[PDB]
Amino acid sequence: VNSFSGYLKLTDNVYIKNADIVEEAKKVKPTVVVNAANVYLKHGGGVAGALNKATNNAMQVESDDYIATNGPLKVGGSCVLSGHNLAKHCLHVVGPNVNKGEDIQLLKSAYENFNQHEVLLAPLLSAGIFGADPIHSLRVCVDTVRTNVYLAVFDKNLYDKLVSSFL
Ligand SMILES: OC[C@H](Cc1ccc(O)cc1)Nc1ncnc2[nH]ccc12
Ligand SMILES: [Cl-]
Repeated sequence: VNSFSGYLKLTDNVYIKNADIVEEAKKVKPTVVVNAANVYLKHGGGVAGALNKATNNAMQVESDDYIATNGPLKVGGSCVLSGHNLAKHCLHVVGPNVNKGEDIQLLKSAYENFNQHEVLLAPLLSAGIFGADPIHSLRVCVDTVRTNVYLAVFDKNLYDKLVSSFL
């Protein structure tokens, strides 16, 4: 039993809700919140911009030190950093950004990072401003993640479309 509330159960391990991931993380304080990151951990917009803003830019400060030490992530890769005031940890995961011409096949690799964590609050990878089809991203999430994932979707029309189209 966990403290995630109001989710629709899609499969044995995947749950979905129309919600703002920032407001969800503040309420639940999950062990892990997933950020929709880029390789440079530059948290400018989308989920990344919103999560970083909620940390008062502490996420960005920590991320800049991470990059200065380690260099960029790989597309499909991840790193674990602090969750600041939002969660215990933030798993920064880089899905392919179709608006950069990146290979959508790497979306499965991106979701594989979730399997290293027993429970996660997460967005749909490569959705929103990353330019991928969210229906496909959900398909890949369900077919790749085996640990317990709570997917937040703030856009209602999208959420309703995702539920109503789910196979
Ligand atoms: O897949 C990630 C989606 C993409 C998206 C953006 C705009 C839309 O209208 C529909 C989808 N972004 C988010 N998902 C959950 N919480 C969020 N908080 C801030 C952004 C954000
Ligand atoms: Cl977005």
